[PDB]
Amino acid sequence: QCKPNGAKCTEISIPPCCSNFCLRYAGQKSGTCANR
Repeated sequence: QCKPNGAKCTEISIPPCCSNFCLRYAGQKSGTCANR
């Protein structure tokens, strides 16, 4: 309802995602809001 599914995450940026995930991990510099 708030997730874009197919977006990117970063150390300084993150999408809303109410059901999906944000791959803003400590070992990543470009994640992705997607469904689990």
